[PDB]
Amino acid sequence: PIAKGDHGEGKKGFFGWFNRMFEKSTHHYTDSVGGILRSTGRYLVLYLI
Repeated sequence: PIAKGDHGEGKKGFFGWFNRMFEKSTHHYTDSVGGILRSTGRYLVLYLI
C-alpha cells in the first residue's frame, strides 16, 4: 500500500536521492517535450534525415 502522493522522495540515502533526481529529470523532460512541441517540423526534418 502506497500513500496518496508518496513518491518516496524523502526517505533513506540512495533511493531517496534517486527518486528526487528522477522526478526532477522527468519534469525537465516534460518541459523538454512541451518545449519541442512548440516547433512542429524541425525535428521532422531531422527525422527524414
